[PDB]
Amino acid sequence: DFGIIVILWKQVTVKEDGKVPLEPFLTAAKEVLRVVDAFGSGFRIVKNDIAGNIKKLYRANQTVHAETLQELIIAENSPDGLATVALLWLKRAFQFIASFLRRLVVTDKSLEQCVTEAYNCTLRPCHSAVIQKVFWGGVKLAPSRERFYRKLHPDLNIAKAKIEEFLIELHDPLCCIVQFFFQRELEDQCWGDEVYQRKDSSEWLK
Repeated sequence: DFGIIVILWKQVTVKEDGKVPLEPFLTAAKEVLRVVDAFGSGFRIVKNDIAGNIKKLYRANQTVHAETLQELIIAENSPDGLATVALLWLKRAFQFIASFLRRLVVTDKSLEQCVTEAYNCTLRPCHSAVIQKVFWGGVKLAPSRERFYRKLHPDLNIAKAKIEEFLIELHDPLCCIVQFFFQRELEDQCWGDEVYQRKDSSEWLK
Protein backbone atom coordinates (compact mmCIF):
# COMPACT_ATOMS: atom_id res chain seq x y z
CA ASP A 1 0.00 0.00 0.00
CA PHE A 2 2.91 2.33 -0.79
CA GLY A 3 0.46 4.67 -2.51
CA ILE A 4 -0.80 5.78 0.90
CA ILE A 5 2.25 8.04 1.12
CA VAL A 6 0.77 10.17 -1.70
CA ILE A 7 -2.60 10.45 0.01
CA LEU A 8 -1.06 11.39 3.35
CA TRP A 9 1.19 14.02 1.86
CA LYS A 10 -1.73 15.50 -0.13
CA GLN A 11 -3.38 16.04 3.31
CA VAL A 12 -0.45 18.32 4.27
CA THR A 13 -2.06 21.37 2.78
CA VAL A 14 -0.12 24.62 2.54
CA LYS A 15 -2.69 27.32 2.03
CA GLU A 16 -2.06 30.94 1.14
CA ASP A 17 -0.97 31.60 4.76
CA GLY A 18 2.25 29.47 4.14
CA LYS A 19 1.87 27.42 7.38
CA VAL A 20 2.26 23.66 7.53
CA PRO A 21 -0.36 21.84 9.59
CA LEU A 22 1.47 19.91 12.30
CA GLU A 23 -0.51 16.71 12.76
CA PRO A 24 -0.96 15.97 9.06
CA PHE A 25 2.75 16.64 8.59
CA LEU A 26 3.86 14.22 11.27
CA THR A 27 1.43 11.51 10.06
CA ALA A 28 2.81 11.85 6.51
CA ALA A 29 6.43 12.08 7.85
CA LYS A 30 6.14 8.61 9.40
CA GLU A 31 5.28 7.17 6.01
CA VAL A 32 8.60 8.36 4.58
CA LEU A 33 10.17 5.56 6.67
CA ARG A 34 8.85 3.18 3.97
CA VAL A 35 11.29 4.70 1.55
CA VAL A 36 14.00 4.39 3.93
CA ASP A 37 13.20 0.71 4.75
CA ALA A 38 13.28 -0.18 1.04
CA PHE A 39 16.95 0.94 0.97
CA GLY A 40 17.79 -1.36 3.92
CA SER A 41 20.26 -1.24 6.76
CA GLY A 42 22.68 1.07 4.87
CA PHE A 43 20.18 3.88 5.57
CA ARG A 44 20.31 3.32 9.38
CA ILE A 45 21.50 6.85 10.02
CA VAL A 46 18.71 8.38 7.94
CA LYS A 47 16.12 6.04 9.41
CA ASN A 48 17.01 6.81 12.98
CA ASP A 49 17.20 10.52 12.23
CA ILE A 50 13.69 10.60 10.76
CA ALA A 51 12.05 8.35 13.33
CA GLY A 52 13.79 9.98 16.30
CA ASN A 53 12.94 13.49 15.18
CA ILE A 54 9.29 12.69 14.45
CA LYS A 55 9.03 11.41 18.02
CA LYS A 56 10.79 14.52 19.39
CA LEU A 57 8.37 16.81 17.56
CA TYR A 58 5.36 15.00 19.13
CA ARG A 59 7.09 15.30 22.51
CA ALA A 60 7.89 19.03 21.96
CA ASN A 61 4.24 19.73 21.11
CA GLN A 62 2.77 17.75 24.07
CA THR A 63 2.17 20.88 26.09
CA VAL A 64 2.36 23.65 23.46
CA HIS A 65 -0.45 22.11 21.30
CA ALA A 66 0.58 24.10 18.24
CA GLU A 67 -1.52 23.69 15.15
CA THR A 68 1.32 24.34 12.68
CA LEU A 69 5.06 23.68 12.53
CA GLN A 70 5.73 27.42 12.32
CA GLU A 71 3.68 28.12 15.46
CA LEU A 72 5.69 25.54 17.36
CA ILE A 73 9.07 26.85 16.28
CA ILE A 74 8.01 30.49 16.93
CA ALA A 75 6.87 29.44 20.46
CA GLU A 76 10.26 27.97 21.23
CA ASN A 77 12.09 30.93 19.75
CA SER A 78 15.53 29.38 20.07
CA PRO A 79 17.90 27.53 17.73
CA ASP A 80 18.41 25.01 20.56
CA GLY A 81 14.69 24.34 21.04
CA LEU A 82 13.79 20.65 20.98
CA ALA A 83 11.22 21.01 18.17
CA THR A 84 13.51 23.48 16.35
CA VAL A 85 16.47 21.03 16.26
CA ALA A 86 14.26 18.08 15.50
CA LEU A 87 12.60 19.85 12.57
CA LEU A 88 15.97 21.14 11.30
CA TRP A 89 17.16 17.55 10.96
CA LEU A 90 13.85 16.14 9.69
CA LYS A 91 13.77 18.88 7.04
CA ARG A 92 17.35 18.02 6.00
CA ALA A 93 16.52 14.29 5.85
CA PHE A 94 13.52 14.98 3.63
CA GLN A 95 15.62 17.25 1.38
CA PHE A 96 18.01 14.28 1.04
CA ILE A 97 15.21 11.82 0.29
CA ALA A 98 13.62 14.18 -2.23
CA SER A 99 16.89 14.67 -4.06
CA PHE A 100 17.72 10.93 -4.04
CA LEU A 101 14.26 9.96 -5.40
CA ARG A 102 14.21 12.80 -8.01
CA ARG A 103 17.52 11.61 -9.42
CA LEU A 104 16.34 8.01 -9.32
CA VAL A 105 13.16 8.61 -11.36
CA VAL A 106 14.45 11.33 -13.82
CA THR A 107 17.89 9.94 -14.67
CA ASP A 108 19.39 6.60 -15.68
CA LYS A 109 22.16 6.97 -13.11
CA SER A 110 22.73 4.01 -10.78
CA LEU A 111 20.87 4.10 -7.50
CA GLU A 112 24.26 4.36 -5.72
CA GLN A 113 25.16 7.42 -7.80
CA CYS A 114 21.73 9.02 -7.14
CA VAL A 115 22.20 8.61 -3.41
CA THR A 116 25.79 9.98 -3.53
CA GLU A 117 24.71 13.10 -5.34
CA ALA A 118 21.73 13.54 -3.02
CA TYR A 119 23.91 13.16 0.07
CA ASN A 120 26.46 15.61 -1.25
CA CYS A 121 23.91 18.42 -1.68
CA THR A 122 22.10 17.85 1.66
CA LEU A 123 23.35 16.01 4.74
CA ARG A 124 27.06 15.64 3.89
CA PRO A 125 28.23 19.05 5.20
CA CYS A 126 26.05 18.58 8.29
CA HIS A 127 27.92 15.40 9.22
CA SER A 128 31.28 15.18 10.92
CA ALA A 129 34.03 13.38 9.05
CA VAL A 130 33.48 10.28 11.11
CA ILE A 131 29.69 10.21 10.48
CA GLN A 132 30.29 10.77 6.73
CA LYS A 133 32.41 7.66 6.73
CA VAL A 134 29.56 5.73 8.40
CA PHE A 135 27.19 6.97 5.72
CA TRP A 136 29.47 6.00 2.87
CA GLY A 137 29.73 2.57 4.51
CA GLY A 138 25.90 2.36 4.31
CA VAL A 139 25.91 3.47 0.65
CA LYS A 140 28.08 0.40 -0.09
CA LEU A 141 25.00 -1.59 0.98
CA ALA A 142 22.83 0.11 -1.71
CA PRO A 143 20.29 -2.04 -3.62
CA SER A 144 19.72 -1.69 -7.33
CA ARG A 145 17.03 0.74 -8.54
CA GLU A 146 14.86 -2.24 -9.43
CA ARG A 147 15.22 -4.01 -6.12
CA PHE A 148 14.48 -0.72 -4.31
CA TYR A 149 11.39 -0.07 -6.45
CA ARG A 150 10.08 -3.57 -5.89
CA LYS A 151 10.42 -3.23 -2.14
CA LEU A 152 8.05 -0.28 -2.40
CA HIS A 153 5.62 -2.04 -4.69
CA PRO A 154 6.06 -5.34 -6.60
CA ASP A 155 5.08 -3.66 -9.86
CA LEU A 156 8.03 -1.44 -11.03
CA ASN A 157 5.74 0.85 -12.96
CA ILE A 158 3.51 1.56 -9.97
CA ALA A 159 6.56 2.10 -7.73
CA LYS A 160 8.02 4.71 -10.10
CA ALA A 161 4.73 6.50 -10.69
CA LYS A 162 3.99 6.62 -6.98
CA ILE A 163 7.46 7.93 -6.09
CA GLU A 164 6.82 10.72 -8.62
CA GLU A 165 3.32 11.43 -7.22
CA PHE A 166 4.86 11.47 -3.70
CA LEU A 167 7.53 13.92 -4.77
CA ILE A 168 4.87 16.25 -6.11
CA GLU A 169 2.96 16.18 -2.83
CA LEU A 170 6.01 16.46 -0.64
CA HIS A 171 7.23 19.48 -2.55
CA ASP A 172 5.21 22.41 -1.25
CA PRO A 173 5.23 21.56 2.43
CA LEU A 174 8.95 20.78 2.32
CA CYS A 175 9.86 23.95 0.37
CA CYS A 176 7.71 26.02 2.75
CA ILE A 177 9.68 24.61 5.70
CA VAL A 178 13.00 25.20 3.88
CA GLN A 179 12.00 28.88 3.28
CA PHE A 180 10.88 29.24 6.88
CA PHE A 181 14.22 27.99 8.18
CA PHE A 182 16.01 30.67 6.14
CA GLN A 183 13.58 33.35 7.34
CA ARG A 184 14.42 32.38 10.91
CA GLU A 185 18.21 32.10 10.17
CA LEU A 186 18.27 28.46 11.28
CA GLU A 187 19.87 26.74 8.28
CA ASP A 188 23.56 27.47 7.58
CA GLN A 189 24.83 24.23 5.90
CA CYS A 190 22.30 22.26 3.86
CA TRP A 191 21.01 23.90 0.71
CA GLY A 192 19.44 20.85 -0.94
CA ASP A 193 18.55 20.11 -4.52
CA GLU A 194 18.06 23.28 -6.48
CA VAL A 195 16.07 21.62 -9.27
CA TYR A 196 13.56 20.01 -6.97
CA GLN A 197 13.21 23.11 -4.80
CA ARG A 198 12.08 25.36 -7.68
CA LYS A 199 8.69 26.92 -7.13
CA ASP A 200 6.46 24.68 -9.20
CA SER A 201 5.87 21.21 -7.64
CA SER A 202 6.18 19.50 -11.06
CA GLU A 203 9.01 21.64 -12.64
CA TRP A 204 11.54 18.88 -11.80
CA LEU A 205 9.78 16.26 -13.94
CA LYS A 206 11.06 17.89 -17.20
